[PDB]
Amino acid sequence: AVCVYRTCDKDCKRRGYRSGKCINNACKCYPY
Repeated sequence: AVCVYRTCDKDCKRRGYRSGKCINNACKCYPY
């Protein structure tokens, strides 16, 4: 499988963070 922006974004959003981004094969979260 590969890094899913929508899955990582939704998860991150519901993980107590503002949103997440997948770049360079690495999904970095972003809190409020």
